[PDB]
Amino acid sequence: RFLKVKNWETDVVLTDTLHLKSTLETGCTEHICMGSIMLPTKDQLFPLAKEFLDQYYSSIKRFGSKAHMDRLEEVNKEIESTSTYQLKDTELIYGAKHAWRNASRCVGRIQWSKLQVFDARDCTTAHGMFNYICNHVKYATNKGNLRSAITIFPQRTDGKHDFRVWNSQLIRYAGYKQPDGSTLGDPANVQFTEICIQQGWKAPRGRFDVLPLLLQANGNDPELFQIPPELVLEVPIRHPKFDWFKDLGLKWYGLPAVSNMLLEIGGLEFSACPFSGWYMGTEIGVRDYCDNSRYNILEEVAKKMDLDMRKTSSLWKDQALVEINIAVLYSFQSDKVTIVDHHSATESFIKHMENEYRCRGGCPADWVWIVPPMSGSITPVFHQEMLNYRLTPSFEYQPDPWNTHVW
Amino acid sequence: RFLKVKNWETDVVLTDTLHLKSTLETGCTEHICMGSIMLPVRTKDQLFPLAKEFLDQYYSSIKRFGSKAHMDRLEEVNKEIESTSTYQLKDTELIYGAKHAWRNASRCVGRIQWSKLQVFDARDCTTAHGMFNYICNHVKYATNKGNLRSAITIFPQRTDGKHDFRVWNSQLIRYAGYKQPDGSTLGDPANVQFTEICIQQGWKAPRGRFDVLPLLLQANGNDPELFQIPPELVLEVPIRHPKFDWFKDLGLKWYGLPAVSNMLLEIGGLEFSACPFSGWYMGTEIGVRDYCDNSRYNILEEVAKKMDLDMRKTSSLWKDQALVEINIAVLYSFQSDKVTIVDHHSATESFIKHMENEYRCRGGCPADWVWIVPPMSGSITPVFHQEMLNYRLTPSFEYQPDPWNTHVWKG
Ligand code: HEM
Ligand code: HEM
Ligand SMILES: C[C@H](O)[C@H](O)[C@H]1CNc2nc(N)[nH]c(=O)c2N1
Ligand SMILES: C[C@H](O)[C@H](O)[C@H]1CNc2nc(N)[nH]c(=O)c2N1
Ligand SMILES: CCSCC(=N)NCCC[C@H](N)C(=O)O
Ligand SMILES: CCSCC(=N)NCCC[C@H](N)C(=O)O
Ligand SMILES: [Zn+2]
Repeated sequence: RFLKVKNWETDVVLTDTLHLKSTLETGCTEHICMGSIMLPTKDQLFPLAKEFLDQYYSSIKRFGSKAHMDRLEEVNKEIESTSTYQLKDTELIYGAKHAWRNASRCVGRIQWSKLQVFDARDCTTAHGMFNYICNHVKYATNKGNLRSAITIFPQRTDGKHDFRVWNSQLIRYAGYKQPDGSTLGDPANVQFTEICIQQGWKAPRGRFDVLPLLLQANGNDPELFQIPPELVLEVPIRHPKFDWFKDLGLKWYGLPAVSNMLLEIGGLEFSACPFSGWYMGTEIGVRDYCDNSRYNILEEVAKKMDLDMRKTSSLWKDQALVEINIAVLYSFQSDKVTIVDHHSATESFIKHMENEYRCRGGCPADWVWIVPPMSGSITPVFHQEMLNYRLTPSFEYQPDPWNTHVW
Repeated sequence: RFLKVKNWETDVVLTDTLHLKSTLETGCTEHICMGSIMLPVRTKDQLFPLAKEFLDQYYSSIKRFGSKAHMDRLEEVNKEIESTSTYQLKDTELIYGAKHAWRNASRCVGRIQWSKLQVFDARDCTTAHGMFNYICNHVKYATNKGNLRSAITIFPQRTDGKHDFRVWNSQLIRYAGYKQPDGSTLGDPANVQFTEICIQQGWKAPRGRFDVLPLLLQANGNDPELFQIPPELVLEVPIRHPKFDWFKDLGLKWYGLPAVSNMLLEIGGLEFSACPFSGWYMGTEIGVRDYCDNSRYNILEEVAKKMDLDMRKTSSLWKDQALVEINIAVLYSFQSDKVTIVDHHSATESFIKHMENEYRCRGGCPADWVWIVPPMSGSITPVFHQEMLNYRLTPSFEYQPDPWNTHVWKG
């Protein structure tokens, strides 16, 4: 019931008590560990509300005050009468910051308290959502000096009136099946590109087409909008020594903005809540460029470097991988777009972990996601034991809406 | 209950039923995952079920379940347990059991080979000098002049827990570590404690960077005794790089035979607390961890210096660049001297084939993702993209406390 985590590089031992406030379920049992699996009424709502308000008032040091008791009463009345309730601005801001604080898969949480929250609960239409999103994008991009942000659309009501951003990120490249048999662009986005085209998008059928937004307001059919091109900051990829690297024609976008998740605060569900930070280099260089199922560029880069590809043991994949990641970091830095390398990011998160153990008594962390997808053991997180558990407020996955939406 | 695991690169979905046969617990609950935690005297009453369970598995494996020979062996073990409170494995059951502990080892990426294990039965051993002889034979057989062969040597099982056989070394061959008065370490810092014990026991330490430790051996619960492995039996590889001629002047070498000697083998309820086993290396074990961990030989700085990398900013990825070159050097060196080694691409690809085959033939393959994925270049290996289920099957290899913490000294 009191848990120890050891760092095997420093022998530093931390005690976790925070997990005893864990609410949701991990997917594991005492017989089976599922730690590597990607996706493991009025009655229910009031304990959820109480639980959240109790943590809020405790956080502002007014636990058990008349203002605490009165708000609990007020929310209680509002649920009994309206079957839902409304968060105050202060509660909304706190809930969002804490959903990020609690995000066990995010290595960037040292920044959690600096989140800029945009309250879009007054939004009613898809055009309104489009306006709010462009403002988020411009505010967060900030001409390269990226700032964390979240934009929060109206909460779920009866689930017939859901706000959804159909895109998985605000900014992504299209993917196209070809006559050829191969795939043009980002293969991760093929099906959603199909949803766009069949809703009316004119696709330019290129390698790096920024997808249009597909926005659903109040449970209505979603609508298309193109993000103003001038708000989509992109970086051409060059290498500081390989002059030929630019010839690959590679680019990426500056703003990582996950848009398909659901924010749960005090039992309330915010199904459209796009949020954004800034990239750790490996995300693009290792995953987006090198996954066999993504742009899968390792072979081409290796060929240009004139490496011996005859045998896996020459570590040619590994050599090319490093150089690709050097090029990503270099290119963002040259153009002054915020980016973090995996050494600096993991080092930060270790400091965040210690802070959180000292000030909060724990920090839920999914080791499988936190350890970078290259050079794992030369980053300190590799040697850090982590406990994974589910605290609320939280960001949760949710079904893709085209599987659900009734047209 | 069927459990599905998905590969996110290939969209292959597999179905696990094997997990239903799981007995032991993981450390995880519905409320907490401890998947990254390194480490999360029996009764007659508890012994016969474990015996029975194991022998039902044995007799099923050989297609003789419910045979007269199966029933007779149950009755005989039952009677032996009641009369003597323990029981002896037949040779065949011991072989089968040891193979299966390997097969069930969820942190082992080398399991495609599980069926080819050479088992040396050392249950007639009575003394530390006897153990030493068994261990030299194992090292020489397994080395095979660089063409490595998997092997396990099995010493007598636990009885009352007061007469345990133990190998006090953590591997049969490992380098000494010496803490210096200035706080620096010479040699391998992982082995400082065990080295200090060896010196206290009377080993004359050469005190260099790569001194092969003496075997420290406990038989039948007695105080352990020191033995030097004959040097001619210790195959080592000097490390050089195919393109960088200064690489050899770092003075690096490593030993070719990895042989874990500190784990406990459980078969049918019985505890074999000395069962050293050995295979061959995957290159990253040496080039990533043994060489580049901060708490091990820690050579990354010195290497990147010699490479003239830009070291002022981590964002040049100098560490990642040096790491690759060291790993190329390790693999090149072993291959040039014809010592068995496997690269991390080749090993993980093999494991993925092994895992699929295991699902089809056995209904599962317990695997620990945290351990299986290599400590460099994770996502360009297919295992990174493979969902896995971790659970504990018997027979199994288990951790056990270090013997110097529990041993009752006789003097
Ligand atoms: C500010 C700089 C930030 C950095 C450097 C960062 C870093 C990362 C990284 C590397 C991942 C892994 C993503 C992947 O592998 O696909 C991740 C995941 C995640 N992050 Fe952050 N993050 C930042 C900001 C934020 C913000 C502002 C939020 C929420 C307000 C957030 C919440 C999450 C969540 C929920 C995940 C898991 C998403 C999923 O499961 O796909 N992050 N983060
Ligand atoms: C045939 C060649 C083999 C290869 C390539 C191989 C590969 C590996 C690797 C890379 C590890 C991780 C080691 C670490 O990080 O310290 C490991 C662990 C392990 N292997 Fe294998 N292995 C082989 C043979 C065997 C054999 C013969 C056995 C037993 C009969 C075995 C049982 C285990 C066990 C129990 C572990 C976990 C050790 C621990 O928890 O410290 N392996 N293996
Ligand atoms: C099967 C496995 O869980 C899957 O490949 C995970 C592993 N770790 C990850 N880690 C991060 N940060 N992002 C990912 O998409 C993944 N994928
Ligand atoms: C805390 C963490 O589990 C620890 O560093 C693990 C991670 N994965 C590992 N994987 C292997 N193969 N070997 C190890 O020693 C470790 N160390
Ligand atoms: C937006 C909250 S977390 C910020 C981040 N750094 N990454 C998010 C995911 C981006 C994805 N892995 C990609 O490579 O596009
Ligand atoms: C002996 C059974 S598993 C064989 C193996 N390939 N590795 C064992 C551990 C070796 C350790 N990592 C080292 O670097 O010495
Ligand atoms: Zn688990």
